[PDB]
Formats: sequence, structure tokens, C-alpha cells
Amino acid sequence: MDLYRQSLEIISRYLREQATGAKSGATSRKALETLRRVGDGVQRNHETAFQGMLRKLDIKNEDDVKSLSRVMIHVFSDGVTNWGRIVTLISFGAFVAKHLKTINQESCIEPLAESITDVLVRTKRDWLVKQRGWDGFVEFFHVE
Amino acid sequence: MDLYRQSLEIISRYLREQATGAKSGATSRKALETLRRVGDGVQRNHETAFQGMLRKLDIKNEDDVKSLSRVMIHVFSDGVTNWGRIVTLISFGAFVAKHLKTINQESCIEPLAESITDVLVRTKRDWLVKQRGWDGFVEFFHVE
Ligand SMILES: CC(=O)N1CCN(c2ccc(OCc3nn(C)c(C)c3-c3cccc4c(CCCOc5cccc6ccccc56)c(C(=O)O)n(Cc5cccnc5)c34)cc2)CC1
Ligand SMILES: CC(=O)N1CCN(c2ccc(OCc3nn(C)c(C)c3-c3cccc4c(CCCOc5cccc6ccccc56)c(C(=O)O)n(Cc5cccnc5)c34)cc2)CC1
Ligand SMILES: [Zn+2]
Ligand SMILES: [Zn+2]
Ligand SMILES: [Zn+2]
Ligand SMILES: [Zn+2]
Ligand SMILES: [Zn+2]
Ligand SMILES: [Zn+2]
Ligand SMILES: [Zn+2]
Ligand SMILES: [Zn+2]
Ligand SMILES: [Zn+2]
Repeated sequence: MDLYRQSLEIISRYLREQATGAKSGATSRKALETLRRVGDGVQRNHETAFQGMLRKLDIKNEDDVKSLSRVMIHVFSDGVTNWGRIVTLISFGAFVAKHLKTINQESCIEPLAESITDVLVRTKRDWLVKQRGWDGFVEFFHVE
Repeated sequence: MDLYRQSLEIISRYLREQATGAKSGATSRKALETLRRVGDGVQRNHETAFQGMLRKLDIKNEDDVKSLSRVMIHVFSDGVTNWGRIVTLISFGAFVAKHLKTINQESCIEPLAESITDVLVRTKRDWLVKQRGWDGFVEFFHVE
């Protein structure tokens, strides 16, 4: 609750808007705004690595989308955590959501956002709380 | 020349006097006078935002002072330009100069003023010329 629900609201709004191309109070609005700026940047600056990762995952059916969590928890959870990696996790989610629309699996975009939220909140809860959650995310990307 | 040299004279005089506490003809005198009034106001009214920005920059050595230009060009150059932002750029310079004196880096105050001048004149030359330079700055802040 609260941190999970807020995270689910931000990630699912961002994935939905990235796929379609269309568009806790102020924190969620600010988080979406920062995520649109930084997230879109990451996707442009790492299109090559994101395309190569997308090819290795080879998404054809809805069983392929459900199998993403297995790679996701291990890859994301390994190493040191920082806001840069959280953005990469979410931006690659938006990149996968765009290809889901392309292959007529648009309905598996909301469960994808929920899978991303499970990996983020269930592996990094303590770090997120100490970093002031989504408010900490907004001020970390405030300047530049 | 002229616009650059005049800008360097005003900014360096203002940063030097703010740090120490002591004190083109009439235009430069008037500009300094307007900058003392408006600049000191900005520093008092935005002490919280200036302290938070100063903490994020974390200035300990002279390599930290030289690295300021990187953040400065991007932050200043983004968005719409107006005299309010130019004052903010210079007032924050005066705020940084005060802390430089506190940490025995008083000699890196003149190169700081020159770095600020480079960002201002090399990114906003055309706008400054059309706004009548420092004369336009003086009549913009004449009333109130
Ligand atoms: C401002 C600021 O602070 N910054 C600084 C840093 N900057 C930045 C930005 C990108 C950078 O690399 C992208 C990259 N390059 N390559 C070669 C690969 C394979 C990737 C790469 C590609 C895709 C995701 C990641 C993730 C997410 C977890 C897995 O997510 C999923 C896994 C599987 C399925 C998923 C489905 C949905 C959602 C997430 C999924 C990571 C990671 O965990 O870091 N990587 C890196 C990495 C991973 C493994 C080995 N090697 C490197 C990724 C480096 C720096 C961003 C902005
Ligand atoms: C007279 C009149 O008409 N007015 C109307 C406007 N008024 C006013 C006044 C201040 C206001 O906000 C201050 C503020 N708040 N916060 C949260 C932050 C982080 C700041 C803030 C703090 C520090 C500078 C700026 C700059 C300068 C460029 C970068 O300078 C440097 C960057 C780095 C190193 C440097 C070193 C030496 C010199 C300049 C440097 C800007 C900018 O570009 O505007 N900001 C704003 C801003 C920037 C980014 C995100 N968010 C907001 C700044 C709002 C309204 C004054 C009176
Ligand atoms: Zn990058
Ligand atoms: Zn099956
Ligand atoms: Zn398969
Ligand atoms: Zn594993
Ligand atoms: Zn491992
Ligand atoms: Zn701001
Ligand atoms: Zn103000
Ligand atoms: Zn930049
Ligand atoms: Zn920018």
C-alpha cells in the first residue's frame, strides 16, 4: 500500500502514454513529468542496447511477457542501486510497451507495468523509503 | 569586446564586494547600483533554494569551482530568457563567492566571475544586444 500503489500509478501511466502516444497528488504529477523527461532521454541515448535486449528476450506470445520477471529480478536486483538504474528499468519497460502495441499485445501492457512495480518495490522497498520515495526521485533529477 | 568587457567589470565588482563586504562610465555604475538592490533581494528571498543548490554542488577544492560551468550553461541556457534569470545567475554567483571566502578559496572568485560572464555573453549575446545591454537592465529595474 501507498508506496506500491503510487509506484503502480506512475509506471502504468508512463507505459500507457509511451505505447499510445497520447497524454499521491502533486508528487505523482511531478514524478510523471520527471520520468517523461529523463525516461525519454534514456530511450534515445540507449536505443542500441535496448534493441539488442529486446531481440534476446524475443517476445512473440503472452507467455513471453509473463517470463520477463525471471530475467528482471536478477538483472535489476544485482549490483548497487541508484535512481539511474530505476529510470533504466522503467524506460526499458516503456520501450517493451511500444513493441507490445506493434505486435497486437496492447492488453499485456498493464500487467507488464504491474510486474515492473513488483520487482522495484519488493526488491528495493528500504532504499526507496530512505531516499524519500517518489519525492526523492523528483529532487534527484531537479537540476540539469 | 565592449559587451563582454562591460559584463565582466560589473559581475566581478559585484562578486568581489559581496565576498569582502566592502565597496562604460555611468552605465556600469548604474548597473552595479541596480544589481546591489535587486541581487541582494534575490539572495534574501531565495536563501533556501540557494543553500540547497550550494549543497548539491559540494565545493571543497578548486576543481569543484572549475566544474560549475558544466551545470551553469545547461541550467541557465534552458527555458525562456529574461532579466529575472540573469539576476538569479549573478546573485547565485555572489552567494557562491561568499562561501568561497569562508573555505579559503577567495582567489578562485575572479575566475568564477569570468566563468559566469562566459555563460551569460556566449549564450545570450543577441538577446542582450536587442535588450540594449546593461542600459536595458537598468531601466527594466528602475521602477519598484
Ligand atoms: C541520469 C542517470 O542517473 N542515468 C545514468 C545511467 N543511465 C544508463 C541507462 C542505461 C544503461 O545501460 C542500458 C543497457 N546497456 N546494455 C548493454 C544493456 C543490456 C542495458 C539494459 C537494457 C535493458 C534493461 C536494463 C537494466 C534494467 C534492469 C533490467 O530490466 C529488465 C530486464 C529484462 C526485461 C525487462 C522488461 C521490462 C523492464 C525491464 C526489464 C539495466 C540496469 O540494471 O542497469 N541495464 C543495464 C545492464 C543490464 C545488464 C547488463 N549490462 C547492463 C539494462 C546504462 C546507463 C541512465 C541515466
Ligand atoms: C527580478 C525578477 O524579475 N525576479 C523574478 C525571478 N526571481 C527568481 C529568483 C530565483 C528563483 O529560483 C531560484 C532557484 N530555486 N531553485 C529551486 C533553484 C534550484 C534555484 C536556482 C538556484 C541557483 C541558480 C539558479 C539559476 C541560474 C542559472 C544557474 O546558475 C548556476 C548553476 C550552477 C552553478 C552556478 C554557479 C554560479 C552562478 C550560477 C550557477 C536559475 C535559473 O536559471 O532561473 N535558478 C532557478 C532554477 C534552476 C534550476 C531548477 N529550478 C529552478 C536557480 C526563482 C525566481 C528573482 C526576481
Ligand atoms: Zn545514458
Ligand atoms: Zn502456457
Ligand atoms: Zn517464447
Ligand atoms: Zn537468477
Ligand atoms: Zn547475478
Ligand atoms: Zn525548479
Ligand atoms: Zn523572488
Ligand atoms: Zn547538459
Ligand atoms: Zn535541459
